[PDB]
Amino acid sequence: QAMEGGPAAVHYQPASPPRDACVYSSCYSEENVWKLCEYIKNHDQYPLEECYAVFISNERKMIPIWKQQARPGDGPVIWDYHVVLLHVSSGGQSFIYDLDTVLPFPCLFDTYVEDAIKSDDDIHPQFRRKFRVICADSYLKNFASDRSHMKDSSGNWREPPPPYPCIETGDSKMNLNDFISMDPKVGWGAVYTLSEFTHRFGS
Repeated sequence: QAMEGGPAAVHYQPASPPRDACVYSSCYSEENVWKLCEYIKNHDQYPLEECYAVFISNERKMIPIWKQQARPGDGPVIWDYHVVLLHVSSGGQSFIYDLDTVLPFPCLFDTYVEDAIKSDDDIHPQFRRKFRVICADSYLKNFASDRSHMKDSSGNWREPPPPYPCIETGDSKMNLNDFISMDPKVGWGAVYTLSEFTHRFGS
């Protein structure tokens, strides 16, 4: 026997609609997460400041993520980058919202790290994950994408675009690379190693 602990956790009500009810485009997770933040903002359930956009990437833009819908099986999807929503409930328990995961939506933080992320120790160094964590309030206010990264030299779509106009701010129409970058001298929020990330938000 072992005590694994979270009263606020046990009766947790999701901040999102059911998985099938959410706005979703494959290979546009940065926008998928943005739309989850917009929903949470417009609904008066949770404060936006309890929520974070999490960009997962590295120097070489090759990060393995397990339990992905794209490749349903044992082995991982290798992304250039991936974005999920992290909700730290007032009690201090963390939940992951990943529309691309075969894990539950939402999923307990420790469970998502355990099955989807795993440890960076036994992983070839060039594949190791870094995490950029941005306040959902900050993400909604500052993120902009013209989707120019998703169209080839001929100007054709690599993947079909989301069915709504490009997200832009007063300040910029495209700053995606400042979120994809795991250079802490660049962009918004904080850049964390795997251990820093799991320690800060983990049970």
